[PDB]
Amino acid sequence: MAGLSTAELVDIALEMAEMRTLPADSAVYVESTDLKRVMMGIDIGPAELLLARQLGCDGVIAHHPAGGSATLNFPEVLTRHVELMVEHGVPATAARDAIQGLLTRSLLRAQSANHDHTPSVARLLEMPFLNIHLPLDEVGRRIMVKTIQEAVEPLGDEARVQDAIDALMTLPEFAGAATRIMVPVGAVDQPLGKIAVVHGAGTNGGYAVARAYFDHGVRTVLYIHIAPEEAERLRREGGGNLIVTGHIASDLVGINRYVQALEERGVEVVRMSGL
Amino acid sequence: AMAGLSTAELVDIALEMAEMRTLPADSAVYVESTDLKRVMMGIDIGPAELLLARQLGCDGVIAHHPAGGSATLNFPEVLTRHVELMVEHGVPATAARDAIQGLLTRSLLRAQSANHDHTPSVARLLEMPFLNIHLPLDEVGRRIMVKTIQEAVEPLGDEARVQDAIDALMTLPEFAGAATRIMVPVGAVDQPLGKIAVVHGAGTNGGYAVARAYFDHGVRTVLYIHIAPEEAERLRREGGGNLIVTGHIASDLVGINRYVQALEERGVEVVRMSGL
Amino acid sequence: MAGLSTAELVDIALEMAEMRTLPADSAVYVESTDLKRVMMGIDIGPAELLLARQLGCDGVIAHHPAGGSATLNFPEVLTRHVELMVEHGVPATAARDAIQGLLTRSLLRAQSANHDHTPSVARLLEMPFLNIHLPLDEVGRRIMVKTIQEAVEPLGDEARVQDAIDALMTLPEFAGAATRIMVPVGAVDQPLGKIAVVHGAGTNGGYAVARAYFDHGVRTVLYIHIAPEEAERLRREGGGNLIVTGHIASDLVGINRYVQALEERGVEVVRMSGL
Ligand SMILES: [Cl-]
Ligand SMILES: [Cl-]
Ligand SMILES: [Cl-]
Repeated sequence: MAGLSTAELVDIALEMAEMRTLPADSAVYVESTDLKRVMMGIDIGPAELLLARQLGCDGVIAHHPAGGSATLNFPEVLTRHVELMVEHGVPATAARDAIQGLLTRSLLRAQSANHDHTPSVARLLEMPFLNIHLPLDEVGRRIMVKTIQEAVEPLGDEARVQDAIDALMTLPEFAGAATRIMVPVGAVDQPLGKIAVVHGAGTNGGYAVARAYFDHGVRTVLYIHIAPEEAERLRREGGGNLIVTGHIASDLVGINRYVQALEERGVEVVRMSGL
Repeated sequence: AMAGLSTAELVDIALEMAEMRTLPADSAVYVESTDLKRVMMGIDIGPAELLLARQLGCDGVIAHHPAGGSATLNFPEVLTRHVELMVEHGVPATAARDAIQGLLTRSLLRAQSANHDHTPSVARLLEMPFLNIHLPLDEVGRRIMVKTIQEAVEPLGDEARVQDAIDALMTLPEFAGAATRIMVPVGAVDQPLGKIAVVHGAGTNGGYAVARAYFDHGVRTVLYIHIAPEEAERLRREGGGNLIVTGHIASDLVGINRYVQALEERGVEVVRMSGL
Repeated sequence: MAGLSTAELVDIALEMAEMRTLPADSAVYVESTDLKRVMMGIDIGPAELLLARQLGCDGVIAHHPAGGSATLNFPEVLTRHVELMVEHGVPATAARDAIQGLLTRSLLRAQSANHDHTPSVARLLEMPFLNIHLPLDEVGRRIMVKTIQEAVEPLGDEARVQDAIDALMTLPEFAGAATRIMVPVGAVDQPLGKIAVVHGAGTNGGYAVARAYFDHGVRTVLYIHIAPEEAERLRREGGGNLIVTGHIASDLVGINRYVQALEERGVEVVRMSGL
């Protein structure tokens, strides 16, 4: 089996996410036409690129934006929070107002980054390099939604926060994780009501997105991570439940589907940085 | 000429020096070994430092700061030491638990969100023996600093000032030789010292809530190795006590340098970097 | 030609900046008398030093403090904020008060750093290494001031924020940047009034310094970067316009003039970490 191109490594991820084009938080920094053995990690910086070269890897795949147009255009993906809220019955105006804080600060952080820092190291090393973020989190989102829905839907109004956690614990990524699923707002024994799986929108929606879901009929919100001071502000105010599943464990759901699709295409994947 | 040390032996030297009976949760062996003769030790060790250790031909790496794995995961279990330290200076066990509750809740949330296997995955791919020793060495440094201050300020009684504690600490080579200086961000050097609590070896500094628990239960002077600048400003605005901030690296070196000398006596060569 | 010493690499920067002593945010970590091929980047840590060795570079130059006396003594350059405020008509006592919190917080952060971390790696690698920060930022500050003033002085009271931005967009660093110039406080259609280009004072002045300019006859303040929460706190109070030019594009104004002078002396500069 011939090695894959970076264009093919992107296509495999878009096919499974059902996306027609690479989203703004993902980029090819260094192209290649023949990758047989790649190193894949969630967080890749210059030290990990030097590591891949010492291991003799053909190229590197990262999950998190590593710079370039992925770090620069990252705030373009945030509008996906609006789609998820509207999907769950939050009014479009309420949903758009809720992300305005996160968007304003994400644009300022994007302008401030040293975008060419990790790509310049990849170019100097001649190391094929790309990050795939939103397509893999979208895959993860879909699995997590289907897993919870199939378990909580026959329960109806009897479903509790514990039942969505039990459903997520049927996934090997959560079952085998070193981390635990937490409930920083609300409790395990509280009614579930409607659940919103908020993942695959770039970053968690923090306080303001969870508040807008709680105020518009969605009692339980699920994030993969939350800022501690944002968890505390929501917890003291109450009005709903927050499930926080765990950054790495949650990312590995869509990432493991991808690694499997690469291996079937005959690419060897060297797992590291959380894989 | 002596045989190399195992990673188990490096842990046991630190626990014995610290007078501990169990390995604290903020210290872990990521990649084991039975024979280490030349090691690189640094306060902060990440993937770049492991790559360096391979370039230098080092047998193993000793970090001070948690580098992931169970050290980063279970770091919040060490924070209960802040309770025991507060209780020793007269804070009731419930008021001490109340004061650490916020740092404990946020630390649990921070421990869950880390990429625990990042630096350990690098050490395994490099097949580089690697471990971190945090709380045991901080506990060694805490006792040295308590004894130095107490031996200097106790004969002084009520005449002892904040300055007398600082002069005592300046007789330690880590502080006498430090590039940084000991600071007093709350209170002043000319204030009465009263009772002092050395709040080192409990994982991280206590911040605002812990310093306030000590100030409210008859401990006029609190000592940290570091403080968040916003936590210092909140304490300074309220007043009613002195805070001594000794300097992160220089304070970590008090316990670390005793450990390094014990390894060198067991014939282990230590390559010093990242603050050592 | 012939290779340059670390002392001559520093002198070229101080001559350009029209300075007579070395700013405390700039230091030579590992000396040398003969550097013919150097690597230069805005951010240089241990991984970048390992890269320089793989590429066979003679030395490394950083922009940002990389430890040692540069990180330790960085707060000393913040007095430059007071000199710029006083030069734009801000009363000396108000200028001194405006920088007090940033100074107090910078002294605490300086005491907390692992100063010998990156310098210890440079020494173990025997890699000549230095950082040049304030001198290059001062060259960039002067170029930006001259560019803006030439464009807006003929407009007088009719000059707008847009006119200062249009002037900056004649510089190749801003015209070619991946980032855009932003106006987080006020707007491009607002009167410019007096402008203060606040660059070359170590770091931006945040809320407290921009408030002091606004309250003392300087309607427009320019920073290369601002903390997002600081921009939001300034925006809620209004008072004037804030132009935020972009960290890397602005740092490159002084850095490109410096590189040009090294190349004229025959030194090869390997650009990376933003250059
Ligand atoms: Cl997140
Ligand atoms: Cl600390
Ligand atoms: Cl800045």
